[PDB]
Amino acid sequence: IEREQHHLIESIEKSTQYMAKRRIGALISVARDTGMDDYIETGIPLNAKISSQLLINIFIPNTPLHDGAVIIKGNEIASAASALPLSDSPFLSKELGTRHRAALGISEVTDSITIVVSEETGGISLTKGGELFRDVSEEELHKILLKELVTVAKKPSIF
Amino acid sequence: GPLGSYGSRIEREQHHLIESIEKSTQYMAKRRIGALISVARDTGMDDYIETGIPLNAKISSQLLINIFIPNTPLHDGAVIIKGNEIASAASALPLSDSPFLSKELGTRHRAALGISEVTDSITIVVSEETGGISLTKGGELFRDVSEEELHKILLKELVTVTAKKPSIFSKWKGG
Ligand SMILES: OC[C@H]1O[C@@](CO)(O[C@H]2O[C@H](CO)[C@@H](O)[C@H](O)[C@H]2O)[C@@H](O)[C@@H]1O
Ligand SMILES: [Cl-]
Ligand SMILES: [Cl-]
Ligand SMILES: [Cl-]
Ligand SMILES: [Cl-]
Ligand SMILES: [Cl-]
Ligand SMILES: [Cl-]
Ligand SMILES: [Cl-]
Ligand SMILES: [Cl-]
Repeated sequence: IEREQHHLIESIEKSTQYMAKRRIGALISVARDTGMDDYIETGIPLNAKISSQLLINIFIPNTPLHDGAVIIKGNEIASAASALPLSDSPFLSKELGTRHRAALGISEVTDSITIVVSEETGGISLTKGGELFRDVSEEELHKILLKELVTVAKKPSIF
Repeated sequence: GPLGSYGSRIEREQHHLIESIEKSTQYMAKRRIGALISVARDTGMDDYIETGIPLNAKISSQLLINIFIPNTPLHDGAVIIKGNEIASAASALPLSDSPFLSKELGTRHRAALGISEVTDSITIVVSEETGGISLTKGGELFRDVSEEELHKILLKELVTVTAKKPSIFSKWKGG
C-alpha cells in the first residue's frame, strides 16, 4: 500500500524534526522482512495508528514510554520502550552513547531501518545492515526513507 | 490470553481498564497534571472520537500518562476509550451549561459533566489546580473522590457481572 508508506515516512520526518530542535532523544525502528516479534514483546504494547503526534508524545523525557525503542510493524506503532541489542562496534564515535549503539545493534541482526535523534546535538542518524549514517540532512533523510520503505525499486538500478 | 487466564476475556479487559485508570490518575494527581478520560458504554460517542487524533491503541497506564503530559500534541482535550481501545486523544466534548457546577471547577469538569448529560459514559477528571479526582455519570458529579470510592464506582459501572463456571470457556468468534 503506497499510501500508508508515504504517511509513515511523513510521520517519522515531522516527529524527528520536532524532537531534533528540542534535543529530545528518540529511537524508531521500522520492521521489514525479518520478524521483530521478540523485541516487540519486550516493550509496552500499543498496536496504535501511526501519527507524528503520538511519536512525539512517546519520547518526551522522564515519561513512562520514553526509555527504549519504538518499533513500527506493518501499519502500526507496535510497541514503545522496547529492548534492542547493543553493538560492540569499536568504530563508533566516542560521543555517541547507548541509543546509537542499540540502533546499530538491531541493524546487525535484522533488515530493519532505524532512525535516531541525539539528545546531545539533536542530530538525526540512520542504521541499516550493521552500518551507521550520521547526522543526516532533511533531504538525505527523506531520500533514504523513500528508497528503503516505499516498495515501488521499479526503475533500472543504476538510477 | 495476553491479559491472563482468569475469568472471561471481557472481564480481564475491564479489570485491566480499571487498573489503568487508577494508576494513571494517581501519577497525574500527585503531579497536578490535568486529565480527562471518557469511557464509552451503551451510547455511541463516534462523533466525539472523530474530533480527536485517532489512536486505536491498546489500553495501558503508561500510554494514558504520556498522552496527558502538558504542552504536548496529544494533551489538549479528552481521551475517549471505546471497546477495549484508547480510540482517540485531544477530542472535544460538549460543555455543560449547568449553573449548579461550582465556578472553582474548570473546563475539564464542565466537559465531563456535559458528556455525562447526553451519554451513559463514565468520565474521570484530574484537576490541574487541586489534584483531585472527579467522576461524572448521568448528569451528576462525584467530586474529589478517594482511591477507595474511585475503585468502588469503577468496579460497579465498568465490570460486567458474568457467570462463574461459564466464564472459563472461550467462545468461538470466527477466530
Ligand atoms: O468496561 C467498559 C467496556 O466494556 C464494554 C464491553 O467491552 O461494555 C460492556 O460492559 C459494560 C459495563 O459492564 C456495559 O456498560 C455495556 O453495556 C457493555 O457493552 C465496552 O463497550 C465498554 O467500553
Ligand atoms: Cl492511494
Ligand atoms: Cl543520544
Ligand atoms: Cl549526531
Ligand atoms: Cl486476555
Ligand atoms: Cl508516581
Ligand atoms: Cl482542571
Ligand atoms: Cl485517597
Ligand atoms: Cl482510599
